[PDB]
Amino acid sequence: VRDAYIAKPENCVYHCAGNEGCNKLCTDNGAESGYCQWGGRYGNACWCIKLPDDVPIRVPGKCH
Repeated sequence: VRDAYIAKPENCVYHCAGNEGCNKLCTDNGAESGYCQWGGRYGNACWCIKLPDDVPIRVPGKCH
């Protein structure tokens, strides 16, 4: 498991403006919880806690 920004294809974070949406997005994908991280390195985006190793995460680079 890992704490990181969950990504959708291809290497794209989920923009957010509220913790609830991230919490639901993260837990729907196996994480224990999530919240919206403001002003991070990938903008305001969903951060998941204990996201499974098999769920993609945002890595350095662009979203495409």
